[PDB]
Amino acid sequence: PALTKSQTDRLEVLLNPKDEISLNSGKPFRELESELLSRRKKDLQQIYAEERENYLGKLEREITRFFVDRGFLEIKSPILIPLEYIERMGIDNLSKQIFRVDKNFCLRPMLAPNLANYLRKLDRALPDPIKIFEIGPCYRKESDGKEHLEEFTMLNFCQMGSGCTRENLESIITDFLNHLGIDFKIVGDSCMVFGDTLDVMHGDLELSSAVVGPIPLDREWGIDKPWIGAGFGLERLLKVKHDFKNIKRAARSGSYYNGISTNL
Amino acid sequence: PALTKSQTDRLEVLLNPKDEISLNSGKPFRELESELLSRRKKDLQQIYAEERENYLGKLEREITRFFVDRGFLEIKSPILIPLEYIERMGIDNLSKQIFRVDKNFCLRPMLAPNLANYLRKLDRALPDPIKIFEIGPCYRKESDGKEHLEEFTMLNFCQMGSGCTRENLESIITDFLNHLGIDFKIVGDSCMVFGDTLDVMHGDLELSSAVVGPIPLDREWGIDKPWIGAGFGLERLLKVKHDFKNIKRAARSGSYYNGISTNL
Ligand SMILES: Nc1ncnc2c1ncn2[C@@H]1O[C@H](COP(=O)(O)OP(=O)(O)OP(=O)(O)O)[C@@H](O)[C@H]1O
Ligand SMILES: Nc1ncnc2c1ncn2[C@@H]1O[C@H](COP(=O)(O)OP(=O)(O)OP(=O)(O)O)[C@@H](O)[C@H]1O
Ligand SMILES: Nc1ccc(COC(=O)NCCCC[C@H](N)C(=O)O)cn1
Ligand SMILES: Nc1ccc(COC(=O)NCCCC[C@H](N)C(=O)O)cn1
Ligand SMILES: [K+]
Ligand SMILES: [K+]
Ligand SMILES: [K+]
Ligand SMILES: [K+]
Ligand SMILES: [K+]
Ligand SMILES: [K+]
Ligand SMILES: [Mg+2]
Ligand SMILES: [Mg+2]
Ligand SMILES: [Mg+2]
Ligand SMILES: [Mg+2]
Ligand SMILES: [Mg+2]
Ligand SMILES: [Mg+2]
Repeated sequence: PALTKSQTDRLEVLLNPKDEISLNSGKPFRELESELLSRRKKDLQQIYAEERENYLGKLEREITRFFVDRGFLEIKSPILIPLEYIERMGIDNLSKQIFRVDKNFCLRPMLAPNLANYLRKLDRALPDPIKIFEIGPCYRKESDGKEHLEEFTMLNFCQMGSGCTRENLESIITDFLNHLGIDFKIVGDSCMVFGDTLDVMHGDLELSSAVVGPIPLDREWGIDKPWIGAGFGLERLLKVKHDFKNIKRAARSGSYYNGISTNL
Repeated sequence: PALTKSQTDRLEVLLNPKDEISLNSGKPFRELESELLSRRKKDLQQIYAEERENYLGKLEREITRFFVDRGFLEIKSPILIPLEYIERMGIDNLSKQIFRVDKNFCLRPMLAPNLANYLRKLDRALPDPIKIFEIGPCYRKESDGKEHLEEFTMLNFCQMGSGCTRENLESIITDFLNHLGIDFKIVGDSCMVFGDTLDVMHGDLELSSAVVGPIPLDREWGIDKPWIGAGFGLERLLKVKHDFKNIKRAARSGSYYNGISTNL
């Protein structure tokens, strides 16, 4: 017998990349569902008995240790930010992707504006070079795709002062992704906010956009020294590490725990 | 000479609890400001040279290790949640404290609704008892006070099944606060959502509200077993640990780093 779209969708929810199960071999839906339910219950029971850490939380902690140990200050800045930061970043009325809150606020779509404010302020107190990073939630309205979430998690690290060359930026990216065990290439791209970017690609998947300053936008943020920085999506890193078909498996969710369906 | 309100406000920004400086001793504002600026620059330089971890991030990691090691599963759930969860939690049209997003969403004011969904779903797969926790941002519109932030960080841990007694709840709270070195007492209180609470107090400062289920609200969330849980504000824990006068010192902010003014 043949499987309906609803039946295939249910089996796909329960299927994991490590499995080797053909959904349309002729085995009835009831037995495919029962087999996958048993595998997923066993997987969740093993996590509960032996590990207990959330993939997104554990990755944030691993990344934090990497950057702290390399001399970058750990930042935790507001998620709810002034709407004025949007226009000030050069997001001309992308601007359609912004989640507005009340009338003067929004959910941050990126970490860069708050990190620019920290670079400017810390430059008055700390020795050259200034090295900082932040990991946390960012928000964009997106067309539902396999690589986009509306609520995702960004890492942005950046440096201002000496050492702010393309070669040093590439070297940090290389050390970071070598630490995570992720192969990549660098390709040029461009964006409306920062201009030319160095995009870090794993196949066709964009892991990061990186920027070598100065850029004209600097003046609007009081930045007046060379700088480099890069933004990475943590859910995309997890998608690569675990071979997930859809980025939803990696997201903050009530529907998946460490890539395992919670509808069991 | 006498200090103006603006001058006193500036010195208070730069003052830290460890300092022993009288603002109205007769010393001129210029010298008090210069002394405090030097102390704060030295403090920030020491953090940058030797530690580099953000207080809120470090506390979240310490708390995460405590609960993971005691058998609780680490959850990371959505911050942007359906507005329908508000009415379903019994927040009758407090409801005025909700940050609305678009027309059907809001910023979560607490972690409990997402954790209730996880308890229900995990009970179908995991052995008794189910023990989970989450740490992350929550949002409430508040009257500007010394103990309230509009963007704050909650820990909520909870357990469902066996062991869900008042004595076990108090024992977990005691072990947790003993681990952090924070003295407390338990006092009864009540709230409109959960009914009677056990409030964990440090002096007059409410560190937590805790609940022993079942409660009538359970039916609306599909919860049908005994449960216990408690919610704690991380910024309030930091305020106690570091003797901050105002909770702003502990918050996500561009204005303070580990309680040190960034306006230097
Ligand atoms: N909606 C999203 N969901 C998940 N990750 C995202 C999303 N948007 C951006 N990212 C991640 O954040 C990084 C930096 O943000 P950036 O502004 O460069 O994204 P982007 O160029 O718009 O990405 P894309 O072209 O895939 O939409 C991206 O390289 C990606 O890893
Ligand atoms: N606006 C806020 N800013 C900082 N922490 C908060 C805030 N609201 C709640 N908390 C923290 O979260 C815990 C659990 O939330 P709960 O709903 O019990 O707060 P609450 O009873 O409204 O607190 P309060 O009476 O001080 O307003 C509180 O005990 C407190 O530690
Ligand atoms: N003027 C300044 C100065 C310094 C910074 C520090 O921030 C950075 O390192 N940016 C790096 C690119 C991240 C990609 C981004 N998420 C985007 O939407 O393309 C910001 N602005
Ligand atoms: N029906 C159910 C069942 C289980 C849970 C799990 O969540 C909890 O442990 N709550 C503990 C109290 C936290 C205080 C809260 N921030 C407030 O606003 O008073 C929730 N609901
Ligand atoms: K598979
Ligand atoms: K998606
Ligand atoms: K999400
Ligand atoms: K003082
Ligand atoms: K406040
Ligand atoms: K804040
Ligand atoms: Mg995009
Ligand atoms: Mg792109
Ligand atoms: Mg990009
Ligand atoms: Mg309150
Ligand atoms: Mg209260
Ligand atoms: Mg309370």
